[PDB]
Amino acid sequence: EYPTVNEIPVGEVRLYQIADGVWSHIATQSFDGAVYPSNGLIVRDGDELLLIDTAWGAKNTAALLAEIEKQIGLPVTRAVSTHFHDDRVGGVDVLRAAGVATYASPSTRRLAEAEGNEIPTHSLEGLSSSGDAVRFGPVELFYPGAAHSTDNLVVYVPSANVLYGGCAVHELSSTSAGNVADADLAEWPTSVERIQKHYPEAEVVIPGHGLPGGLDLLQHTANVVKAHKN
Ligand SMILES: NS(=O)(=O)c1cccc(-c2ccc(C3CCNCC3)cc2)c1-c1nnn[nH]1
Ligand SMILES: [Zn+2]
Ligand SMILES: [Zn+2]
Repeated sequence: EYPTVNEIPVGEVRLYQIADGVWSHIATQSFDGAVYPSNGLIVRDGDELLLIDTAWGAKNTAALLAEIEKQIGLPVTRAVSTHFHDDRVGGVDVLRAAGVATYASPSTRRLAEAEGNEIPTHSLEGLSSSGDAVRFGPVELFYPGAAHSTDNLVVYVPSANVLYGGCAVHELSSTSAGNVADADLAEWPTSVERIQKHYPEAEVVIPGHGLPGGLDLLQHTANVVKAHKN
C-alpha cells in the first residue's frame, strides 16, 4: 500500500504510518524533465513532531505541513535535513516562515550555501567524523561517512527500530545509482557497512526514494553502487 510515483501528482503529499509515532512523508517532483518520488520522516516527540527532510520544494513542503495538520494534528517544531540537495533542503524557507526550527550539520550547511540551496538555520555539531552519533529528540543522527554525498546523515528511531537512510540508501527495485555527481562511489560500500554494524536491530529501512523494506536495502545499495562503478 506504499504510494508510488504515478499515484502522487506533483504538489500533493502523502503520509504513511511506519510504526507507532513514526511516519514517512512521500512527495513527487520534476527534475531535469523526469518525475521522481521522494521520502522523508516524521517522528512523534511527545506533543510535538520532529521532521526529517523537506518534501522537495516550496509548494510540496507547504502541502506537507497541511497534510500533517490534517492527519496528525501535532505541531512540527524542528526539522533536520540529511544532506544539502534540494530533495532535503528545498522548502526549508517554508518551514522557517512557519516557525519550524531547521537544523543540519555544518557540512550540509556549507554545501547548501555553495550550491545556492536553502540553508537550515542551526548547525548540528558532533557529526563530522564517520561513525559519529548524536541524539536529537526521539531519534539518533548518524554520520556513516561519504556515500551519496559527503555530508549524508542517516536517522534511527530507537523506540521503533526504524532506520531512515535518506539518499545513501536505495530501494530494492533500484537498478541504477541515481545522481552520483556528488557521491563517493568507493567509500559508499564502507559507509553502508558502518550502518549495518551500528544498526543490526533495524526492522524497517526507508530509502530516500521508493519503497521501505528491511535490512536487505543496505546490501542492495552497496551492490547497486558497485554495478555503477563498473
Ligand atoms: N538528492 S539529488 O539531488 O541527488 C537527486 C535529485 C534529483 C533526482 C534524484 C534521483 C533519485 C532517484 C533516482 C533513481 C534511483 C534508482 N531507482 C529509480 C530512481 C534517480 C535520481 C536525486 C537523487 N537522490 N538520490 N540519488 N539521486
Ligand atoms: Zn542528493
Ligand atoms: Zn535524493
